[PDB]
Amino acid sequence: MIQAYLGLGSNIGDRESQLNDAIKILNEYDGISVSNISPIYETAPVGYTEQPNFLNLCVEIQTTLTVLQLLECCLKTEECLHRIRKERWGPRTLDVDILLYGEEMIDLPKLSVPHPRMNERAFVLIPLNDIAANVVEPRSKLKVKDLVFVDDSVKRY
Ligand SMILES: Nc1ncnc2c1ncn2[C@@H]1O[C@H](COP(=O)(O)CP(=O)(O)OP(=O)(O)O)[C@@H](O)[C@H]1O
Ligand SMILES: Nc1nc2[nH]c(SCc3ccc(Cl)cc3)nc2c(=O)[nH]1
Ligand SMILES: [Mg+2]
Ligand SMILES: [Mg+2]
Ligand code: NA
Ligand code: NA
Repeated sequence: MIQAYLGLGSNIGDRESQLNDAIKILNEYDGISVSNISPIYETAPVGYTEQPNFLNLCVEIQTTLTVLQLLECCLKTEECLHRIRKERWGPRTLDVDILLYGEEMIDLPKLSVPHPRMNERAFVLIPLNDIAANVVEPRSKLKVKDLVFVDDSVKRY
């Protein structure tokens, strides 16, 4: 059994309802059990143009799946929520990102864990800190509570 942490986002449709549906679907795969869920945060989009605000949260899971089996379940959940994938990035019904998989470091063409951007993202670290404050991020070797920083663009929803 491995303790893993997922980052969820939605910035189109009924964001909260899609996030709650996504959690229920994730928990329903064999080999995945949701053990904790952060508060929901409304977050300013980063890394792109002006876009609709996201709802983001993190989820703790207990899993017996390999990290690539877990990735398949995450992507399938996005498909269940009818995520659109066009030539350019745009708003999405659901994004399910693997943030941490135990203390493993995985670098494969289709998978990087810990997520390559998480340590510089308030929309990840703030909700992650609500449920994983003492979890070690194995690249930096810091606890999440030592990575998290204050960011006014992330607000409790
Ligand atoms: N830690 C991870 N979690 C989920 N997908 C990951 C991943 N690392 C790599 N990927 C790969 O990334 C591919 C594209 O996923 P997208 O969800 O479109 C990226 P995004 O989440 O919008 O950007 P972000 O990674 O900056 O958050 C997936 O098909 C998957 O194979
Ligand atoms: N707040 C926040 N910013 C994020 N940026 C990304 S990747 C680039 C990106 C892609 C499409 C759009 Cl429409 C906006 C930004 N993901 C998140 C997320 O989940 N939350
Ligand atoms: Mg993402
Ligand atoms: Mg993603
Ligand atoms: Na399950
Ligand atoms: Na790589």
